[PDB]
Amino acid sequence: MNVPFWTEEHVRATLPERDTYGTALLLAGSDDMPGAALLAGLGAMRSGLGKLVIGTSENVIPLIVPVLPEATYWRDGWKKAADAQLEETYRAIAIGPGLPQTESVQQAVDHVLTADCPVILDAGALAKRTYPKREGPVILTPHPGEFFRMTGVPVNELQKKRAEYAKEWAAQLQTVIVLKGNQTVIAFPDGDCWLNPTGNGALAKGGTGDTLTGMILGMLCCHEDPKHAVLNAVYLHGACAELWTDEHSAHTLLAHELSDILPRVWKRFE
Amino acid sequence: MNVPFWTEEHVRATLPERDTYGTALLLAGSDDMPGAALLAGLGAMRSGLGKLVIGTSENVIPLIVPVLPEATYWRDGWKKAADAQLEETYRAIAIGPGLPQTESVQQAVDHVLTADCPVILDAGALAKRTYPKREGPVILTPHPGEFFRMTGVPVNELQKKRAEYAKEWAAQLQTVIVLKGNQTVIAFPDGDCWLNPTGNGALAKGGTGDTLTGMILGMLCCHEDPKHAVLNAVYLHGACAELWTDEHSAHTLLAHELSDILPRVWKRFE
Amino acid sequence: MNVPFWTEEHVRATLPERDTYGTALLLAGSDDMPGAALLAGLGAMRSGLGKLVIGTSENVIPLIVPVLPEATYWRDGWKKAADAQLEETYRAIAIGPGLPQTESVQQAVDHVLTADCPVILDAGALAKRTYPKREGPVILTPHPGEFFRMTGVPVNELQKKRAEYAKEWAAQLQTVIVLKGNQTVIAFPDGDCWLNPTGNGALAKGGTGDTLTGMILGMLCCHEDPKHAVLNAVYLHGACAELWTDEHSAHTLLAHELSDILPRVWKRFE
Amino acid sequence: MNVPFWTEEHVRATLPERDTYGTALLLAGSDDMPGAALLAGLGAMRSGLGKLVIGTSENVIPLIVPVLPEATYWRDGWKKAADAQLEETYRAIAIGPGLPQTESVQQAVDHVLTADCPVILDAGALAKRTYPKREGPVILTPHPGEFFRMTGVPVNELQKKRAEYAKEWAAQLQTVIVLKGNQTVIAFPDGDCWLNPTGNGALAKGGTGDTLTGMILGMLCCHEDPKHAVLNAVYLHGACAELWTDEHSAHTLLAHELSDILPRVWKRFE
Repeated sequence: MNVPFWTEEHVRATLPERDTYGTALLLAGSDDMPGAALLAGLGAMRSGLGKLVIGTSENVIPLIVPVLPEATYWRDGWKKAADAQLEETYRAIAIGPGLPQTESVQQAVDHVLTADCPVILDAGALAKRTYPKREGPVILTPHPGEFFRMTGVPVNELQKKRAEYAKEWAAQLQTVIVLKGNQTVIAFPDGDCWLNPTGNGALAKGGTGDTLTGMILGMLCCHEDPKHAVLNAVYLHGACAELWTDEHSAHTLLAHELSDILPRVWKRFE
Repeated sequence: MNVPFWTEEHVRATLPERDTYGTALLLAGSDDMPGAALLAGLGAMRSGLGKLVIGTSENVIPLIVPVLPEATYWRDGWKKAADAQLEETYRAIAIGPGLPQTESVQQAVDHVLTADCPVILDAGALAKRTYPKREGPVILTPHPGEFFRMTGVPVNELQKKRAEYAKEWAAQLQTVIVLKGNQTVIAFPDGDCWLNPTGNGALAKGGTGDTLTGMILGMLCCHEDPKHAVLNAVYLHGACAELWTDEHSAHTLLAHELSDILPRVWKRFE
Repeated sequence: MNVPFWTEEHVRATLPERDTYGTALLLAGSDDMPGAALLAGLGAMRSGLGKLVIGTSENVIPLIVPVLPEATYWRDGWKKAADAQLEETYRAIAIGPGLPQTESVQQAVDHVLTADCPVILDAGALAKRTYPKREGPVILTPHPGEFFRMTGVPVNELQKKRAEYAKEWAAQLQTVIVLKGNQTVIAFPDGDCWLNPTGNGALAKGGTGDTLTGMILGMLCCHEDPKHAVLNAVYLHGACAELWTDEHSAHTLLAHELSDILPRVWKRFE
Repeated sequence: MNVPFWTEEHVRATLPERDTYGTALLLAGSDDMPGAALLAGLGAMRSGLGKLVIGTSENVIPLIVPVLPEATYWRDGWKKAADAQLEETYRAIAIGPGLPQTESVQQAVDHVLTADCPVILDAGALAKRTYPKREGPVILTPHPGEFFRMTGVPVNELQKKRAEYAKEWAAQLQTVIVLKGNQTVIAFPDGDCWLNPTGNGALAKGGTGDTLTGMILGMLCCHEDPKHAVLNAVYLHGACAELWTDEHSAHTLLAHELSDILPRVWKRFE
């Protein structure tokens, strides 16, 4: 379909200066899958927000603090979000990393969507469903298996026509779809669509998607244009893996290290 | 008002040699806001004290130890301080980071103020109130929103005349006021007033104020002149952010890293 | 016996490219010996797997997360494995590091062996026993004392004829035996046998065997040939200690650092 | 008294090669003072032992594991040692860092002294007492205030004649005394006495003594001559502070960093 790449030149032209930067909400991490909250939290705080509130399970909080003492907490927030509309205003919200694929998580999604801000759905928050007309984009970040869960398009078919399917479903759902893989597709509901040119096989390991979700969350808080936030996050996330492989084997990357590398990588694009 | 900058030359002339160094008390961190205690604790121990006692909530202690095993503890100290005068002597005391804005915290402030040492109030310990005549300076570290809470001066007005307001209120309250922002103002109750020339937008993220409070606390323990301690802490805290941005994006700094950078930055001024 | 060395040339010829990478199961760590799970987990995730599930004791989970937030968990998995066959499919399984030498651990071994994948037994999972005919190699990683436990060959005798004993018992048991020591022996049940040429005395400290077990586990997930996975893991584990001693005393290595060094060492062999 | 310095030439001549290395027991860390166990544990494992068992309070264990996953544990060991003789054999034992100054700690000291190995007493294990004739040296590591507690020699008097007092009391008690300060004195019960030439004011902060105790413990496990172990530990501990101050301010060192620096410093003396 000749989908263009979001190139270095586009990144440089669109990344913000740091001369407020928003407050983000991260609804992530469960007793059974705690690490996703730390990964997404580090990605978000590394990515230019002003404040982060992590609504994680109570028993997950103590696992984050020593690594990310800059985050604050909404105790059992992802569970509380199932029961009522948020009362605080956030610049952007992410939900899903480390959450189970349950109806209660979808109830929290429904409540989060009544806020007027960009919302990211990932992992356990991804389901076959439709989305309400609202202010603010909804950004879905499926791996191909999650895309199958969302759409019924089998993975072996999806992978032959990734951009065509991503574009079709972004239009049908009226959501942004970041369809992960080699050459991640970023499809917008208005029909714009891009391929990401960065990254390598070092990213094909658990946790790298949690880091990406956090990076998007933070970038939404420092870019005025949420489209550029999404594109720049996907781009820089892959550029971190590429920097890693200059001196380290691609087999050996741990996701949290992408966050650790981002400071230097981002500097290069300023 | 032509407020002078506290310059490199002033810093070099006033930083102490390490040829006792005091015991500090840090009353910080609550179950709901734990990270502030780790941030302020690292800042304090990095800043030239001899010993640190952290009076944090019992459930916060285990979150600090693996990162800062050099600190010792007064279990639930900030809560116990509400009920009685301190029995141990400290070289300096800080109260507030990660504490709620409650009457019980003000009761602890009242008790801490009966000690004969410099005392720093930050975050939850900042309120609209007056201060008793005592030995030792009281040092307030408000962001503009906290200054509004203290004084009723709205933020949009404050920000047009920052040094004039800081100076006026330092005189009226007879406290030191470190009014944070770009060009942080350091106003003394005797009418001396300075602007800080260091820092950048990397500091505009949660946790950097907790780190600063700790840095002031530690510097009070190694400088004979508490005025120089405050000025040097504010200066070096900003100089750490500047060093960071040489090779890292200003969007990507985490507060704890200021503490990690301070060793090298301080060396340059010796 | 003229056993050949698995040399650099063999390593280079056999290490995989990262152009799925498997899901591994690690059954390790107990309340009394928790650290082995973190060591083996880091080794495994550093070594090219796609996903890691750690079946550790419930109280050990929170000790791993802040260091390795990329792992997921099967709560009390090593204990649950005593009662039933695994229902999920894994590319490879390791059992033993930090587990007690008990009958219940052997019950878990028996159940794990009904899976169709390579299985590694280490530490508490090593016992005097025989092994069922199955699909997938069984890989034993004894120190000489554990070899004595397995075979009744006293250590002072073993150490005079290490490769002869390792070869004899690999044949008799029909298992791979990685007999650790200076010049670790890798003996296969088909009679192939190699010596490892890398390593030094820095490895003669607690925890380095836990790291090795993890490294083998991960390498089994990215090599098509499990024999090459075992050989390359033993080789690279020793090569990490050698890199360490270039600028650091051999007395001072901590096992987890082998995992930290592996990224750079592996790169050199690509 | 013309006490000689233990110089670089002596260190080089006496440090061991790493071509067993012993199992050490560390009885340290209490709920109220947990960090000392992590500091002493890191120092010990960094210092050439083969295995470390940490007998700390149950609630302190989880605080050590993520930082030092190579250690194993004797749960509530320092408390259990009050009730009975040790049943396991250790190459060396340390007791005291982070322990209260109580009779129960002295009961544990009494029991530990029935073992046939070098024993180090520090911090809460230091008291006014005498010592039984035994195999293995007893090594006391007092700061001047602890020396006052041990002997009744006031600090202001002690500090005028440090080596004379240390020598006199080492002879009277028949213990090694490492009397800390600038120019730490190492006095042996046979009348040998040395001054340490390394170190600086960076060491005058909480936790550095816990690190030293651990370093001595580990060095006792890799030196055949326990006198050289003590001397080399004190020397290298100070040499780590000196390396630190080359690029970092002496005000800013954290004790755990001495352990982190030791690998490189030790290499220089090989």
